[PDB]
Parts: sequence; structure tokens; C-alpha cells
Amino acid sequence: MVSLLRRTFSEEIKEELVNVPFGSREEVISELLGFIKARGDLDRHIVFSLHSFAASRRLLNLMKYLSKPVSEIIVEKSHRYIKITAEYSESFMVIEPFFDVALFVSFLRGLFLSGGSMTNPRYHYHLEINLFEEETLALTRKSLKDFFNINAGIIELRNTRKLYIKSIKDILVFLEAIGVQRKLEE
Ligand code: NA
Repeated sequence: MVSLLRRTFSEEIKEELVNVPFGSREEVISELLGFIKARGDLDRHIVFSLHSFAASRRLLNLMKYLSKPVSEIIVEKSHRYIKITAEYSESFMVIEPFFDVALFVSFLRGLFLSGGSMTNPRYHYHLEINLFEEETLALTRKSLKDFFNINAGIIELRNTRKLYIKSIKDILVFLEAIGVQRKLEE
């Protein structure tokens, strides 16, 4: 049998995010684009390959709210990730959440759930988000600096790309913006 329980710091944070209430339709669609850009694969449908059980639960709620049929939810044994396959509508692909702080925030939330991780900050200050497309990467950094004064970097390693945050004051600002409350762990 295959376990869905990871006890990492990253999950503890992501479990707290599963519950944040949804917002406008457009805020929901921007988060979904987060998931799509961090972990989506078009070929309908979109197939989402998630490492986070919590992100995975959030995705299914995103799809419920949007009335989007989920085709399949398979857990791949280590003996992990979770493959969710989902219908979509093309208007989802083309929302631009970079110029409205609420849509951007919603979009950061999707990036981080689906492709983000963070080291336990007692040991080391490090938050990254898997995000491959350079246009999207550059727009997100601009909007982070712009709205939040957050200096985001780029990790480039072996045909992968991560958006990167080093500063704990920055990680804090970011985690508060996407909805984390129990970061009173400070
Ligand atoms: Na590190």
C-alpha cells in the first residue's frame, strides 16, 4: 500500500492553505493557473503531477467550484506523486493575474501549493517554486517586487527553473499574502 502522509514543514504550511476560502471566480481561476504553470501538462485535459497531498485536495476543490470534471486521481507508488487529470476551458489559460494584487496573490498561492517548498526556517532560510516558463517567471518576479518589495531570484539547474526567495522577512511577507495564519511560529 502507498502512504499519502508526508510530515515535512512544507506540508504543514500547505495543509493550512487547503482551507483558505475561495474568493471571486477570477481569484479561483488565477490560483488554478498557478497550479497549471507550476505543474500542469496540456494534451481537454490538463494532467497535474503533484507531490503534495494538500495541494492535491485544494486542486479538487478548485475544480468543484469551477464545475470542472476530474477524470482520474491516481497515486503513483515509490513504493510518490498524485496525478489528477482534469477538464478545462480555454479562458482559464489566458487570465492575466499580474496587475491586480488579489489575482496575483491567488496565483502565488497556486504556484506554491503545486510547485513550492520551504526549508524549516529554524535550520535555513529557503523558499523555492518550480516554475519553468521564462515569461511567467519574469512577470512573477516583477509583481513580487512591485506589490511586495520582495526580491525573488532564479535557480537554474539541469533544464529546471525555480523562483527563489532567500530572505526570511521576504518569506514571511509572501506566506502571509497567500493566506498563512499559523506562522506565529516566529
Ligand atoms: Na537551501
